[PDB]
Amino acid sequence: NSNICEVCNKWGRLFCCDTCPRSFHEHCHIPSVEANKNPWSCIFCRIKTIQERCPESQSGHQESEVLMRQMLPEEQLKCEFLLLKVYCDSKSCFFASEPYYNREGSQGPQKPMWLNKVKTSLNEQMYTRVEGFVQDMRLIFHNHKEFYREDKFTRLGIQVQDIFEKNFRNIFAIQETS
Ligand SMILES: [Zn+2]
Ligand SMILES: [Zn+2]
Ligand SMILES: [Zn+2]
Repeated sequence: NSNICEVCNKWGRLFCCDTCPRSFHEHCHIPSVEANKNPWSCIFCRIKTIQERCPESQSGHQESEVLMRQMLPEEQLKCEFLLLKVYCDSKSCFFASEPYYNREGSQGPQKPMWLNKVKTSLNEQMYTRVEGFVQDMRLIFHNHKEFYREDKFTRLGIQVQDIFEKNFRNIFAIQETS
């Protein structure tokens, strides 16, 4: 197995996947690495199994259909994986914890949002449809763009939203378009 966390790229107290060479900090994996379970398979491996069991699941889908899906176990897992893919980028640090807003010429957002809040909401089964998770994720970046205005720091929101959207299209097999 790897000797660094797949998510944050640091060593430490690492749990190793039994079916692939990846490794994880306990709270870097989503869901948090399970207490017992021998063998243990990571979220990457669990996602690959869903695909392998239903090869047709990779055919193109419309985003509007995907958003309306109820959060049954497979969709829960897909949203956990998509969240984890965002944490895998180091620029997610800016969006992880609760923000505050005190900048001359700007007013904070009406509905603040951050990655650790989405993580808690998934763990608590607070989303009933994919749409609830996707709307909170996109709100993170939209709040950032609106608040930072013409500051070049706005670009961080565009960057991490692009990681989110590429992974969304991949994980939920969104129909490719020009
Ligand atoms: Zn880690
Ligand atoms: Zn694995
Ligand atoms: Zn099938």
